[PDB]
Amino acid sequence: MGNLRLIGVPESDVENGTKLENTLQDIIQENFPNLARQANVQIQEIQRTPQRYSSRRATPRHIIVRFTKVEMKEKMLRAAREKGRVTLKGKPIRLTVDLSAETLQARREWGPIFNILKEKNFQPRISYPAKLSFISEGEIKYFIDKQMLRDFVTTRPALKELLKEALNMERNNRYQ
Repeated sequence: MGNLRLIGVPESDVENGTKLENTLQDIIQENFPNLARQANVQIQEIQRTPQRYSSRRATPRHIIVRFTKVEMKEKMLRAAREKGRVTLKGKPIRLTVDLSAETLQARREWGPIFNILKEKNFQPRISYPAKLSFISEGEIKYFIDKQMLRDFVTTRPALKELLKEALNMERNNRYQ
């Protein structure tokens, strides 16, 4: 599911799926010795893109890696950030992923709610994409959209007052 972007892999006439897979494994060993030792990396597919359409830019085409375990992919990214230097066969390369701007906006919207809950010993935590979860009265509650949070507070006046400013549900009668 989780897809990773590998940038800076030179091209070769003899390129083929098998060789590509070996390449990724090599990267792991070169920069992430820990990952290589574990040997718990399950890759589903590795291919070059665009396979049939030439790249408008003079730079080398990118390789897309699809990992079986989303968690595993995330770990790899973290490792790269820590090392500060990732190389393939001694040459410098870059490892990154594409993220949607919508996600960032969501986090900002939840900003007020998160901070207030922290102060009040609610233990607020955020999970990808932008789901809000926290512990209240001894039980764990999860909400995906701010709309849910509104429907929830209606039944606990204390909570409503605390979050009143966070949700800003006192501007326009209509939603959106």
